[PDB]
Amino acid sequence: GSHMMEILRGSPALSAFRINKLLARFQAANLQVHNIYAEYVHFADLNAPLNDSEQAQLTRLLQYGPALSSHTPAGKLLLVTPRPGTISPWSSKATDIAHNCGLQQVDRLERGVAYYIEASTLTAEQWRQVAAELHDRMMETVFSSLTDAEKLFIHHQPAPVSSVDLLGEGRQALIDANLRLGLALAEDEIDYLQEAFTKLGRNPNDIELYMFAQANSEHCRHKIFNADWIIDGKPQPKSLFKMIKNTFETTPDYVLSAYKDNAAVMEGSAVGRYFADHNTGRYDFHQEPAHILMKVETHNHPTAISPWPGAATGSGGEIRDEGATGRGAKPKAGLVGFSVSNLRIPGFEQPWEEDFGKPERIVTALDIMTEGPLGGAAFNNEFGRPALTGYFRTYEEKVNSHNGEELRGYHKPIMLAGGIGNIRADHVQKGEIVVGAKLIVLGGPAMNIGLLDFASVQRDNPEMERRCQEVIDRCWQLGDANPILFIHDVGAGGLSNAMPELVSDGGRGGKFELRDILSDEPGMSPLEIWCNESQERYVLAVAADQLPLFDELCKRERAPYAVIGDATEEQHLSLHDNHFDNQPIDLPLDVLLGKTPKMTRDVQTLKAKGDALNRADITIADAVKRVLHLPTVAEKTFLVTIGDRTVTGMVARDQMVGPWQVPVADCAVTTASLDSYYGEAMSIGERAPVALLDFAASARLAVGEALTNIAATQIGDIKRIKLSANWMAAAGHPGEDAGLYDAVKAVGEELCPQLGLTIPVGKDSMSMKTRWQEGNEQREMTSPLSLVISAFARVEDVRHTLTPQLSTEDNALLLIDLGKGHNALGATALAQVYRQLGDKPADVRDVAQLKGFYDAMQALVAARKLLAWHDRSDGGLLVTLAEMAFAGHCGVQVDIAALGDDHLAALFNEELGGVIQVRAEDRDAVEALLAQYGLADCVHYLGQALAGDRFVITANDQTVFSESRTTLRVWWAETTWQMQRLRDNPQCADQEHEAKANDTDPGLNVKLSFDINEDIAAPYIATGARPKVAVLREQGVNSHVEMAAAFHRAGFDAIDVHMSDLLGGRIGLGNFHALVACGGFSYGDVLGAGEGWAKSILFNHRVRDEFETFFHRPQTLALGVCNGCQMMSNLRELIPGSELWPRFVRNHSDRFEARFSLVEVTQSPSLLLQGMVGSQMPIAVSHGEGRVEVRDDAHLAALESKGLVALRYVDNFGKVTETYPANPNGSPNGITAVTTENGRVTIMMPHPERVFRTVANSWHPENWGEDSPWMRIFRNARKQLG
Ligand SMILES: Nc1ncnc2c1ncn2[C@@H]1O[C@H](COP(=O)(O)OP(=O)(O)O)[C@@H](O)[C@H]1O
Ligand SMILES: [Cl-]
Ligand SMILES: [Cl-]
Ligand SMILES: [Mg+2]
Ligand SMILES: [Mg+2]
Ligand SMILES: [Mg+2]
Repeated sequence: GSHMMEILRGSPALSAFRINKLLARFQAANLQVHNIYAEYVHFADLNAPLNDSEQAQLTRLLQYGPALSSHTPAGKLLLVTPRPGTISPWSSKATDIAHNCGLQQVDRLERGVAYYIEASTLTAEQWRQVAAELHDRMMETVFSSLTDAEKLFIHHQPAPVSSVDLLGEGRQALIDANLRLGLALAEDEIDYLQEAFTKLGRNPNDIELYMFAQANSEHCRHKIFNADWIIDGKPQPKSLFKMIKNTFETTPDYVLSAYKDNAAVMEGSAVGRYFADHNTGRYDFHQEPAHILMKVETHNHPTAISPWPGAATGSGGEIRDEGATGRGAKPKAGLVGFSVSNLRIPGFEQPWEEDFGKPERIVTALDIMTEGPLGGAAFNNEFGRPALTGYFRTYEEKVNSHNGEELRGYHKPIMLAGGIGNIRADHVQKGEIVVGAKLIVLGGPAMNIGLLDFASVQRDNPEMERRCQEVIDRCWQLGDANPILFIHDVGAGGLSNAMPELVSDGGRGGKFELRDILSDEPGMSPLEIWCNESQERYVLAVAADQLPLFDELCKRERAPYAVIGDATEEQHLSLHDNHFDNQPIDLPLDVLLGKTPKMTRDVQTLKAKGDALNRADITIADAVKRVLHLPTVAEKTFLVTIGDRTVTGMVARDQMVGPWQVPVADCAVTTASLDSYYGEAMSIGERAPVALLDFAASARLAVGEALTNIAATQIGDIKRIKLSANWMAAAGHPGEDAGLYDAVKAVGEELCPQLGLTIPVGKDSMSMKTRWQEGNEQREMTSPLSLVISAFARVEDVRHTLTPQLSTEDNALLLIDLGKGHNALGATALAQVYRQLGDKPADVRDVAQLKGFYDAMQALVAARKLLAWHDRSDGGLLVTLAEMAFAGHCGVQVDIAALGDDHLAALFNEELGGVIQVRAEDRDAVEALLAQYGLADCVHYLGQALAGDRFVITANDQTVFSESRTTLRVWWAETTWQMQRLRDNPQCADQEHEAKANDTDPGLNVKLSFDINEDIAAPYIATGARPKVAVLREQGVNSHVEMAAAFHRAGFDAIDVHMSDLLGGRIGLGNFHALVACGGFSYGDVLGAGEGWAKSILFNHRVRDEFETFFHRPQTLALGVCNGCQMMSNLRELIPGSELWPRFVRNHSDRFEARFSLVEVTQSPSLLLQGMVGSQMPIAVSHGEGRVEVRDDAHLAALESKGLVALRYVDNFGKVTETYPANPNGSPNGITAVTTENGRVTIMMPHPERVFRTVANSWHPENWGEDSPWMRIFRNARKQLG
């Protein structure tokens, strides 16, 4: 009706490398395309007119991104847009910016990509193939006109509820609905529904059946995990779930919550929890217990269909699980896992890989590993949690396993996302839901999502979830006045699961109004509103008298919320519809949550034969090369540098280790607070291919490896370590059900209670198989049983963590071989890379000795007797030693004669254990310590790390294997090289790869022009006079807490200043002498990073004036970091002395870069870098749009001549660099900070505030104390103010 759509043209959309890729793709499909050009195009659906000033504002909002060369359009237009009926996340954010800039006339903004294709005459046939290359069929459509985008904004009238005519047709009505709605109901569930509605005397509504079906799936009831079993004809006494709970019955130690919430909780440490007070707005430390929550989800089916959103919402859903623990809690750090079939990277096929086909309807393993990590990282980056540990396994082979010869793999992948958080002691327990409590949906509007498998295409808006987390944080930060009585995440089933679960958990019923739920799709039916799986939502209960407070909190964060119902004493569920004046749902809860009896699974053991490894084509040298090329083993950088590892300022140990930043850390460690050396650790263990031979061994190894990956961290009591067990299986596949029972028993009833390990959380995914028609033949690809164990623990001292970085001081390398010389080769990387399974796999060989291992390591860690540790896992001792030599950038000389005559088995078995490095003078003491724990016969002196490039393995006087360590390290890098090369700018991928081949690279290294231990602010702090700093944040910012903390340590009173506070008058910048614009992803970077934030200031004349006035005062200081640097660069019209500043645009890599980068401080006016000029030291970088862009060389030369460049990326050799990733973003002349003429304003891309604490620097010199060099910036600001 009365809307009108405006078209606004945008910038050129693809860089020269992406255009070439497209042209090459067209060439290789024999489509004669001579040229292709693309522009972004924007569509504004308007509800009232724009005046000229508004219109110019909207046009300006929509000019963003890198200044790529524009061209006059020519050839055939193909416009790609989101498909009609969908709203992109880009839309949600861009429209929020328009609204925050005072353009309420904009109902919605949407974007497309206009492609202009010049081709020979192409059949309509071939035009469709061109169009297919240019869009994602699961999310987008192609139009032939710009005006066709009107279809994206059509207003549809609400669809009414539909009843299913049980009373008029009998059981057939329920049968028909089952089919037509895809309810997947069993016979006995159809019976139950028939009887329930017969008793009620009325026809069920569609919404009620849908809801019921969502509540009664195998999964939502966990029928398998609660089933009775009979195994080989004997009834078993416990369900799988009871056997897991056995670990809690045996070891309840330190557990605060298990099996009754959205996450498990264990005891943490008493530390200073740092946040801004509700009454003052000032950041302060609050000394109190910070207890530790933990959870791990999977998202396997959606990732097979659309991997980017599948992975993104796997992380997003898990983050809501965390925030909705107890009465509200705070995510801290994440972990990520993938298992896929063989990559078969074009031009880099490996000799074990065979193409077995796949279903047409799923994506490939390569597409999952291309798009899926980017999705997981998009959510973690934009929400703001660091991703600090993970796994990635490839497996796809035709093997003689439990059910004979068949294809085993991961066409349906594992996509795993988990994390830890912190929680207050008084919020661990869910509160009572008082009768009459208000029932609220916190979060995003509902769309028709989760209802070609379009129903499995998810959608992520992380910035929305950050806004909600800020509200959750405000609530828990009120302590006793936290108004959240009860909270739950919204996930599977949408509100139709979440609301009834919330009321039911509190022993209440609810009454709801459909029309009070926020919706962005007015066409939706009641079923679609109630049951859709739209993201970034939470449900909670609050007392009516707390609404004004909750409203204030949400409005300050710009977090949408709706009060949608009231908790009732009666245990009934009612949903009313004010629009249709009727009652879509009217049910007793016991009807809905009544569910018929348990399952019995009556099953049989199948055990694989086992075939000795045929070693005809195997040599040691060839094996080394192959194994280094297995993705499971190979360097993981493509999965690591795409995800932030520094947000919060609490990351102590990330994946990257040492001066050469080699991703081999065995576990993650965070600090518990910004004022403590207590912390938390996370590790993973998994060994699925072993399950093709021995189900229970595979489970024991997952537990064992979690422990060996965590063991060189200072924990103490093994009972401190708590596990998530995520069970992936093809239930019903022959042999798999008995295997599953045996595996759960092996860990739940046996190994975990014996070791003293609790499993207080877990999940299950029980249809891990794919079937399709290939020739005329039915084909199937079935996963091994795949247990993933994640281990979580309180850490006693983060400073004492060891890594695989070898020292070349005089040393001894000692193998701890928990295999006890079994040296198994079955189901190893070695076997896999020669297309075999082998005979007998590794296993836990001696439970006492595994515990003894852990205890001995804990003793050695606490006594500081270890130089390094690296455990043995995929690729064996060979890979353990190789990875240590890579991390230490050195050689090894080791002898293996004591490990058996079979050198292949000694080097490549994947038995538990690993290598410790000790000082030579400590070898005897360490061996005696290990002997005290019962390990003497498992312990073997191997030799030593030596300076240089030789990787040497001997056995008596024979050389078993010898090769350049650089050669091995480059082979090991080739997979990440190839993935980066196909996914990112290939020039950057090549530069990064090639740098690894230069052994003379000295690694990160420091030069200091000042005393980093000299607190120049101390005389000021000692007065007790603390100037304020405005810690400025906009919606989506994430790095404000640690920014506050850095200024706090330098003597400031850090004030939380939201952009909403400046709009509402609750703060005025006239009361401040210092302001800092913080990092993150304001508005998700939509409309260009920092742009929405800056233009919200520029387009509100009052706030614009406020900023201009602050910056023109003679003594004020300002700092902009990351998103803040971008924001300040985007309103330089307000900042004196800033006329030569550049813009900050998409990195040359075309990828987010989370790096620990070397920079030098350069001479400039900057008052914040006084005393530091000439210093060189690393700094945290975490950005996608950090590349300095200038208008032309005139501009660059002027900026440089003016002397305003304050930081530059250098290589490890100390030279100013544009080579990647030493310069991570492509900025000319390495530029990454600039200042104004007077030196009072400085802006920079890297994050000094994330690394002001030495313990939070991924690598640093051993002689540093608590302060890193970057503390000096904050101290300089304090001293300058005087
Ligand atoms: N999917 C992933 N996402 C992020 N980090 C990962 C991922 N997979 C592996 N990593 C990290 O890369 C490094 C090497 O991984 P891997 O060799 O699987 O570990 P390990 O063999 O010690 O179990 C580790 O620091 C690990 O946390
Ligand atoms: Cl499925
Ligand atoms: Cl070092
Ligand atoms: Mg490994
Ligand atoms: Mg390891
Ligand atoms: Mg592992």
